[PDB]
Amino acid sequence: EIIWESLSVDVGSQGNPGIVEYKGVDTKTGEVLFEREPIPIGTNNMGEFLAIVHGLRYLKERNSRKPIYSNSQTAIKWVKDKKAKSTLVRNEETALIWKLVDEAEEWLNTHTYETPILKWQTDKWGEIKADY
RNA sequence: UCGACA
DNA sequence: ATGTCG
Ligand SMILES: [Mg+2]
Ligand SMILES: [Mg+2]
Repeated sequence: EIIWESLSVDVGSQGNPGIVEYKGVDTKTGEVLFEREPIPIGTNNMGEFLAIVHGLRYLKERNSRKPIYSNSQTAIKWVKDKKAKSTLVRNEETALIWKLVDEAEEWLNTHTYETPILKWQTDKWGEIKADY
Protein backbone atom coordinates (compact mmCIF):
# COMPACT_ATOMS: atom_id res chain seq x y z
CA GLU A 1 0.00 0.00 0.00
CA ILE A 2 2.94 2.33 -0.71
CA ILE A 3 1.80 4.26 -3.80
CA TRP A 4 5.04 3.89 -5.73
CA GLU A 5 3.88 6.23 -8.56
CA SER A 6 4.46 9.31 -6.40
CA LEU A 7 6.81 12.15 -5.51
CA SER A 8 8.45 12.06 -2.05
CA VAL A 9 9.75 15.28 -0.45
CA ASP A 10 11.74 16.03 2.70
CA VAL A 11 13.73 18.71 4.52
CA GLY A 12 17.38 18.57 5.66
CA SER A 13 18.96 20.94 8.15
CA GLN A 14 22.05 21.95 10.05
CA GLY A 15 20.59 23.27 13.30
CA ASN A 16 16.93 23.87 13.99
CA PRO A 17 16.52 26.75 13.54
CA GLY A 18 19.39 26.63 11.16
CA ILE A 19 20.48 26.07 7.55
CA VAL A 20 17.50 24.50 5.70
CA GLU A 21 17.31 22.68 2.37
CA TYR A 22 14.78 20.31 0.81
CA LYS A 23 14.38 18.01 -2.15
CA GLY A 24 11.91 15.99 -4.12
CA VAL A 25 12.56 12.41 -5.40
CA ASP A 26 10.77 9.82 -7.45
CA THR A 27 9.49 7.37 -4.86
CA LYS A 28 10.13 4.29 -7.14
CA THR A 29 13.62 5.10 -8.32
CA GLY A 30 15.10 7.61 -5.86
CA GLU A 31 15.94 9.93 -8.70
CA VAL A 32 16.34 13.56 -7.43
CA LEU A 33 13.84 15.68 -9.30
CA PHE A 34 14.43 19.02 -7.55
CA GLU A 35 16.69 20.25 -4.73
CA ARG A 36 16.54 23.71 -3.19
CA GLU A 37 19.78 25.63 -2.46
CA PRO A 38 20.36 25.94 1.30
CA ILE A 39 18.49 28.78 3.00
CA PRO A 40 20.64 30.22 5.79
CA ILE A 41 18.09 30.23 8.61
CA GLY A 42 14.81 28.48 8.94
CA THR A 43 12.92 25.81 10.82
CA ASN A 44 12.36 22.17 10.04
CA ASN A 45 8.64 22.66 9.67
CA MET A 46 9.07 25.67 7.34
CA GLY A 47 11.29 23.52 5.11
CA GLU A 48 8.91 20.55 5.19
CA PHE A 49 6.16 22.99 4.10
CA LEU A 50 8.17 24.58 1.30
CA ALA A 51 9.04 21.07 0.06
CA ILE A 52 5.41 20.11 -0.28
CA VAL A 53 4.46 23.34 -2.01
CA HIS A 54 7.46 23.03 -4.35
CA GLY A 55 6.27 19.55 -5.15
CA LEU A 56 2.69 20.76 -5.91
CA ARG A 57 4.14 23.38 -8.26
CA TYR A 58 6.55 20.87 -9.89
CA LEU A 59 3.74 18.38 -10.58
CA LYS A 60 1.29 21.02 -11.77
CA GLU A 61 3.75 22.51 -14.24
CA ARG A 62 4.28 18.98 -15.69
CA ASN A 63 0.55 18.01 -15.79
CA SER A 64 1.22 15.12 -13.39
CA ARG A 65 -1.47 13.68 -11.15
CA LYS A 66 1.01 11.83 -8.90
CA PRO A 67 0.49 12.17 -5.15
CA ILE A 68 3.08 13.67 -2.85
CA TYR A 69 4.46 11.90 0.20
CA SER A 70 5.68 13.82 3.19
CA ASN A 71 6.60 12.60 6.70
CA SER A 72 5.62 15.89 8.31
CA GLN A 73 2.21 15.98 10.01
CA THR A 74 2.85 19.72 10.59
CA ALA A 75 3.55 20.58 7.04
CA ILE A 76 0.71 18.51 5.69
CA LYS A 77 -1.61 20.55 7.96
CA TRP A 78 -0.08 23.89 6.98
CA VAL A 79 -0.59 23.06 3.29
CA LYS A 80 -4.21 21.95 3.83
CA ASP A 81 -4.77 25.26 5.73
CA LYS A 82 -2.84 27.38 3.21
CA LYS A 83 -1.13 28.80 6.22
CA ALA A 84 2.24 28.13 7.83
CA LYS A 85 1.92 28.72 11.57
CA SER A 86 5.62 29.14 12.31
CA THR A 87 7.04 30.73 15.54
CA LEU A 88 10.33 31.61 14.01
CA VAL A 89 11.36 35.24 14.84
CA ARG A 90 11.28 37.84 11.98
CA ASN A 91 14.56 39.63 11.64
CA GLU A 92 16.99 40.29 8.85
CA GLU A 93 18.60 36.78 9.12
CA THR A 94 15.11 35.07 8.78
CA ALA A 95 13.74 37.42 6.07
CA LEU A 96 14.59 35.00 3.21
CA ILE A 97 12.71 32.00 4.63
CA TRP A 98 9.77 34.09 5.63
CA LYS A 99 9.53 35.60 2.09
CA LEU A 100 9.59 32.08 0.60
CA VAL A 101 6.88 30.94 3.09
CA ASP A 102 4.75 33.98 2.25
CA GLU A 103 5.18 33.34 -1.54
CA ALA A 104 4.24 29.62 -1.04
CA GLU A 105 1.03 30.51 0.77
CA GLU A 106 0.33 33.00 -2.00
CA TRP A 107 0.77 30.30 -4.65
CA LEU A 108 -1.67 28.03 -2.75
CA ASN A 109 -4.19 30.90 -2.66
CA THR A 110 -3.93 31.45 -6.46
CA HIS A 111 -3.83 27.93 -7.98
CA THR A 112 -5.83 24.78 -7.92
CA TYR A 113 -4.51 21.29 -7.58
CA GLU A 114 -5.92 17.86 -6.92
CA THR A 115 -2.64 16.24 -5.85
CA PRO A 116 -3.22 13.95 -2.89
CA ILE A 117 -0.84 14.88 -0.10
CA LEU A 118 -0.09 11.72 1.82
CA LYS A 119 1.58 10.85 5.05
CA TRP A 120 4.59 8.62 4.63
CA GLN A 121 4.27 5.87 7.26
CA THR A 122 7.87 5.82 8.54
CA ASP A 123 7.15 3.39 11.30
CA LYS A 124 6.03 0.69 8.84
CA TRP A 125 8.08 1.59 5.74
CA GLY A 126 11.35 3.05 6.90
CA GLU A 127 12.69 6.53 6.21
CA ILE A 128 11.06 8.48 3.41
CA LYS A 129 12.99 8.20 0.13
CA ALA A 130 13.85 11.93 0.11
CA ASP A 131 15.50 11.79 3.57
CA TYR A 132 18.90 13.38 3.89
C1' U B 1 -0.26 16.43 32.45
C1' C B 2 1.05 14.28 28.22
C1' G B 3 0.82 11.76 23.31
C1' A B 4 2.53 12.05 18.35
C1' C B 5 5.07 13.72 13.79
C1' A B 6 9.58 15.68 12.49
C1' DA C 1 18.78 20.37 22.17
C1' DT C 2 14.39 22.58 18.79
C1' DG C 3 9.94 22.94 15.86
C1' DT C 4 5.13 21.91 15.70
C1' DC C 5 0.07 19.46 16.28
C1' DG C 6 -3.54 16.03 18.61
MG1 LIG D 1 10.76 14.97 7.16
MG1 LIG E 1 13.94 13.37 7.08
